[PDB]
Amino acid sequence: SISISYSTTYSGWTVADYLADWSAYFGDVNARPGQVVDGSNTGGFNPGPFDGSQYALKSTASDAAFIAGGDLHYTLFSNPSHTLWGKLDSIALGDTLTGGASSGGYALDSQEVSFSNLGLDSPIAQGRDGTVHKVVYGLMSGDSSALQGQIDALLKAVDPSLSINSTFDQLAAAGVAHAT
Amino acid sequence: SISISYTYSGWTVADYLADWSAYFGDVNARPGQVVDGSNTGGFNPGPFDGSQYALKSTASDAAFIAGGDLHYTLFSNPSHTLWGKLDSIALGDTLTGGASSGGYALDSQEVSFSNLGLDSPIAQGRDGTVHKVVYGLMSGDSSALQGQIDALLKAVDPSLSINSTFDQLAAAGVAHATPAA
Ligand code: HEM
Ligand code: HEM
Repeated sequence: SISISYSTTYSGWTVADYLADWSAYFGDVNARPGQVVDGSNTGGFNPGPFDGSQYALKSTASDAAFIAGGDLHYTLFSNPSHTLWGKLDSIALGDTLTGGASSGGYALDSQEVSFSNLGLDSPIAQGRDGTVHKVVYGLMSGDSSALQGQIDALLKAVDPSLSINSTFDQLAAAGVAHAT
Repeated sequence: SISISYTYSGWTVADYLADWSAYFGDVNARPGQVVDGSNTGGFNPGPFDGSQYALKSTASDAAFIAGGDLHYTLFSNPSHTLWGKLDSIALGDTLTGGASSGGYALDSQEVSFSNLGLDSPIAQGRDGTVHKVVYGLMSGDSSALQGQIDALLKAVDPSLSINSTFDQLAAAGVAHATPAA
């Protein structure tokens, strides 16, 4: 079962509303006026250089960031070239990357929403057509549409009445979300 | 002006760069050689900017260091442009070290093209000169590199070219010697 944690800041928001906000902020700091862009520029694979238990990336337009967690691998120039594949267990979205290999992994300074126990598994054989690829490739430019479709399918698997249009409080009522 | 360093006394610039891109193209090019290279790569300290950009090869270990103030734009317009201060193209064979060591350095530094004065703005994009240099060398193609060296040693000496011996440039006060091991 997908498990979701969300800050109380978004208690009344739909999933699809929050992802639109995070994507807007990724594209433009002025989507959240008041914020300074000063996150120490880190990110990459942990441990890397091309495989890890996490892949993390922060916008350069803002300190919006994401952390993909699982068992991930990237092919570079090897056939299926430029494919991200493996197991995608979770996607955490928020503000500013901290940590890295030497602290036990990347974390977010402000973790806003986190989607976990995802069970996504894409094999190398599907190349860049794989789901894990599409999800994390979208997020690298702040495009949360591939992630959004996947959160939808997984919620409907828990309950065909839950969707990216359910608010986090409703998902919490459903036993799927947990407020933080 | 330019400064090179160099086993490579009789070689021309076009000669050494023909062999390296060959060994970068595959390990077949330098028979005897094997590959154990601890699979590095990246910006120092990165993710997308650094004082060095080291990149090992996949087929062999022929590998280059880019030295200076370098930047990669990713999705920032102009997208997927590497630009910045390209002050040296090291060109050794193995690309050891790291960011958390003191900088990248090849264990067998072969030829350091060392003061190139290449400086490209971001506004130029993929048409910039520092891009076409470093991206060429991403895959072996050292044509763009050689062209900029050709126009650089010609300001010091018009009769001198890239098809000239390595000692010819060192005897004129442009390069010195770095041994073998
Ligand atoms: C983290 C370290 C990474 C490095 C060093 C890297 C490097 C590169 C380079 C150098 C290219 C252009 C190569 C060329 O066309 O000559 C490229 C292309 C590409 N990369 Fe990566 N990449 C990385 C991570 C990723 C990740 C995580 C993804 C996907 C989630 C990704 C997806 C792609 C895609 C889709 C292309 C386009 C290839 C094409 O259009 O032919 N990259 N990458
Ligand atoms: C350092 C980490 C890097 C990452 C994460 C990365 C990632 C990517 C990605 C995701 C794409 C495809 C974007 C898309 O499909 O719309 C791409 C394309 C590209 N990358 Fe990068 N890259 C990296 C390093 C480099 C470097 C060092 C160079 C050049 C020296 C480079 C050159 C290119 C080029 C030229 C393209 C476009 C090729 C084309 O459109 O035909 N990349 N890269």
